[PDB]
Amino acid sequence: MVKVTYDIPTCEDYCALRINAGMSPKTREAAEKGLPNALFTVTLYDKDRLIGMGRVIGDGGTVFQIVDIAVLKSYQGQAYGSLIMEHIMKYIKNVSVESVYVSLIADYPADKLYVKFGFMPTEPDSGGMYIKY
Amino acid sequence: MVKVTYDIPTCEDYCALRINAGMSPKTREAAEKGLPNALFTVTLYDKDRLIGMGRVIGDGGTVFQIVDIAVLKSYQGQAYGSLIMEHIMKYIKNVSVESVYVSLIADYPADKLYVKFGFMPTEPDSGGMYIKY
Repeated sequence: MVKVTYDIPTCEDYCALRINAGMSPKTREAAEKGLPNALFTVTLYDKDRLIGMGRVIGDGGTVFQIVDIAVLKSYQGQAYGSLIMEHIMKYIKNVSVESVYVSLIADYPADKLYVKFGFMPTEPDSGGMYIKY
Repeated sequence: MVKVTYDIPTCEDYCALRINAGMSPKTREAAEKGLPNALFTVTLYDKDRLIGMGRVIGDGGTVFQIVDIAVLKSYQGQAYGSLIMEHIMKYIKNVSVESVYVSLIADYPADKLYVKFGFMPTEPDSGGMYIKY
């Protein structure tokens, strides 16, 4: 019986959850700097354990990016990613207007989840590019 | 020589620059809501005309997205995109730490600009996905 909260997770839990979800690691320093500064955060807990999260960055009008959609491996494929996204999309729908753009960077196995929410690839017209420090 | 500014653009100048850079328009409503809320904005002016801009959204530690890289069609192909990116990369360098991720969405020829600054494709393992309202 998982609980939905809008609480920001601890740095330790955030970092560990990314690893558990097979995402690129983040340092505690990066987490300390970033966690307080999302537009919106959703965290899922099973008792006191963080089992999933999602975050949004953006400018509140013209552009948003959904980031850090992460679910523990043992909890995957059971609807928790959709629970996270449902709340994220509720947030974005309350702020978005005509011409607002929302995007994300999806690892290929994640495409299925995001497709449920109406996302489509930017390719072939445009592609993600990145750097890591 | 162009004047470089980190000031908030006007809604008119922003919307006008998007259109005249050959990008999809933003409504003035979206611009009004979005413009104050980027982490960083650089604007280039030729005398009293806005000719270029770039913006950054993010959480200040873990993730940033570079957005709205817009240079007038009539000013393209001569280093102004690079000038914008130099100022953006300066901003990110002063806030980024080990593990910070920065991404963007680029079409073709545009990818040639970002490659100069060390950006590489997310594809094939990861891809941009979007919704537009």
